[PDB]
Amino acid sequence: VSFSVPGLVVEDMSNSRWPAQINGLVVRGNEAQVVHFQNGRCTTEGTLLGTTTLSINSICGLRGLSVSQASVADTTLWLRVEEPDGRPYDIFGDQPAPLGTPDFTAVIVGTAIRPRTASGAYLHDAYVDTTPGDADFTPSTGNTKIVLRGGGSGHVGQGHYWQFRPIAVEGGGSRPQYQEYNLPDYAGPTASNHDLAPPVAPRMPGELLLLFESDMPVWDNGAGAAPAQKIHCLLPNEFITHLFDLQAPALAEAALLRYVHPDSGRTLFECKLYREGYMVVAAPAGRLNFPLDGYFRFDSWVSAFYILSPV
Amino acid sequence: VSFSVPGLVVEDMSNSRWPAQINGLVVRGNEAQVVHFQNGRCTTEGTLLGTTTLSINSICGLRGLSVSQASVADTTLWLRVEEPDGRPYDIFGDQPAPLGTPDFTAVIVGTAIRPRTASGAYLHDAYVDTTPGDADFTPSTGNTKIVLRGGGSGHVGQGHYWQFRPIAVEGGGSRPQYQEYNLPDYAGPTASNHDLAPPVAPRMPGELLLLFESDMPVWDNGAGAAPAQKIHCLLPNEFITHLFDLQAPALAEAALLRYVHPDSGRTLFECKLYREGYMVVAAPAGRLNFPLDGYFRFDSWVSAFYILSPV
Repeated sequence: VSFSVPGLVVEDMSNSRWPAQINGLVVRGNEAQVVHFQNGRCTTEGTLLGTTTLSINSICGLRGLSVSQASVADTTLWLRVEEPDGRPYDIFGDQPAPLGTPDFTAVIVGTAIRPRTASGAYLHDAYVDTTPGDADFTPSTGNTKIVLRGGGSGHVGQGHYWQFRPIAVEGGGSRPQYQEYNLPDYAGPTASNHDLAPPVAPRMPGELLLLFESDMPVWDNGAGAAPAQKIHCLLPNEFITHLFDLQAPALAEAALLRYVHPDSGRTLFECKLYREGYMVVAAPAGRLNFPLDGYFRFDSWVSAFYILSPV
Repeated sequence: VSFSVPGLVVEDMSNSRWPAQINGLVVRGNEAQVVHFQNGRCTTEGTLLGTTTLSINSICGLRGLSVSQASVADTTLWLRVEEPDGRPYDIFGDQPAPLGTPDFTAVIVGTAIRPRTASGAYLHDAYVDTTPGDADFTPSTGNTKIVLRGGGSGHVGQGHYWQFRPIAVEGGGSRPQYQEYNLPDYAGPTASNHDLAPPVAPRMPGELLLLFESDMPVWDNGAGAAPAQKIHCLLPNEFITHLFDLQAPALAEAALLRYVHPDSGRTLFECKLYREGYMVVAAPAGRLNFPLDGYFRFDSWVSAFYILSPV
C-alpha cells in the first residue's frame, strides 16, 4: 500500500482539535511549553494516538449518560463519560480519557444537548472548566461536571443521553486563561494522567514545527472586548481520516511533501511529514504568508537528515 | 483512476447537511416531498453540486462582512454573504446560494460569531429564519438577516467578519415548523431560485433511497418539551471528500457497494450507489436495524438493471 496525502486545498480542511476551518499556516519555535496535543494525533501509517477520534463532531467534546451528584441560577450536570460511538469508556485502557475529550486548559463555552429524551428534546448554554481549578473535571476516572449557565434545573435528572458541544473559550481579565498547549489534569488534581500521546519537538537543527491554525472564538459575557484567539493542530482531520483509511507503512523516517499552488503553476514550499505525524519546514517562527488554495503532494520518502529548502 | 469508497465505519462519519455524527441508516419511500438537498451533493466522479462545500465547518452556515440595514432586546445583523474560503459570492454563477447555505426551511438557532475584529472578539446567541416568512433571507441576492436574540446592540456595525454557526432548530407550538425536505426561497419570497441540484427520486421499482441519519437538536426556549428531531443526507462528508479528491470516472450507472461488518465476519447487506450521488436498497421504508460499526466496500460497477438482494 503506497503512501499518499489528501489533495484537498488547505482552506477546505478542518482543525483536528476544534470545530473550525483551517485559515492559516504558522511555524512554531522550540518553546518551553512543548506541544503535547492529545487530539489530532495520527502517524503516517494511520495509527491514532491519545484521544484522537475520526468523528469530527465529537472533537473537544464530552458525551454520555447523566448521573446523580451523589453517585459521583447555574445547574450542574453530571455525565458518565463514554466514547463517541456510544460504547463505554475503558478506565484501564490505553487512552488518557475518552476520544474527543478536550486536550487543553480553559473554560470551554458551548451547548449542553439532550437530543433523544422521550419527554422532549432539551438544550442549554453551558461551559466546562478544564483547568486544575476544577476538581470535577475527571474524565479519566469516568465522570465530568458540566455547568448549565443560568438555568437547567429540573432538566438534569439521571438516566439521559447528553452531549457537550464546544463553541468558544472564555476570555477577559477575571476569567481563567485559555492555554492550548497546557494539558488538563484528566483524573483531576489528586491523580495522574496516563497513556498520553508523546510530546512533539523537532530534533533536527533548522526544522521548526508547521502548525495548521484556526480562529478560536471568545466568550466574554457579551462585552466584546476580550482579545481574539487562535487554536492549532498538527494535521487537518482530512489528513487523519485519509491516513487511517490508507494504513500505508512508513518506508522512511519522513515523507517529503510539496505544497502545490495551481494558480501559480508551481511548488511554493516543501515540508517533511515525520512518521510520528507532524510536519516541519526550514523556516523561522511565525505566520507563513502563502495562499491557502494550495494542496500537499507526497513526492518522496526521505531520511531525517534530508535538508529542506528554506521556505 | 479506479473507483473506491471510504472504508470508514458509518458511526465514525458525519452528516453532510448538519454538524452531527451519523447515528442511523433509514430507508425513504417515494413521498410527495421529493428529496432535493442542495448540501451533501456529489457525484461518484467527484463533482460537487448545489451548495455543497468540502469545508465541514461551513455546512448549514452563513458568513461574510456586516453591512448596514440601509444598504439592504433583539438586534438584527446584516451580512454581505460570501463563500467559505473568503472569496465573494458570484450572484450570477451556477449555485443557488453561497456554498454551505442552509437548504431547508425552519428557524435555525445558533451562534453569531465575530472572531477576528481588533477591538475585541464577540459572539451572541442568534437565529436565522429560513422560511418564506422571512423576506430578509435572500442569500441568492447576496444578503441575509441574522437575529441576535436578546442583545447585540452596538456590536453589529458595518465592516466586520461574521459567521453564523448552526446549533439547533426551533420546535414547540408557537414556532415555525422544521421541514428538512422543503427547500428555502433563496432569493426571498418575491423571486426565483436558480441552478438547483436536481431532485433525487429512484427510478427502478423495488429500489428505495437509503439515507444517513443524525440527531437534530431542538430549541424550545428552555422548556424541553418539544419532540425530538432528525436530519438526513445522501452521503456522509467523508464519502464526499473521498470522491472529490479521487475524480474516478464512472464505468456504469451504479456502483455495487457491500456493507461489511467485521464482528459478524460477513456482508450484512448490499446497495447501489448511483452515479448521481445517492444510494438505494431493495427494502421497504423505515429504519435499518444494523450495527453502525460496519463500512461500505465497492465490489463492482453495475447497470441500473442490476437486481439488489433484499436487505
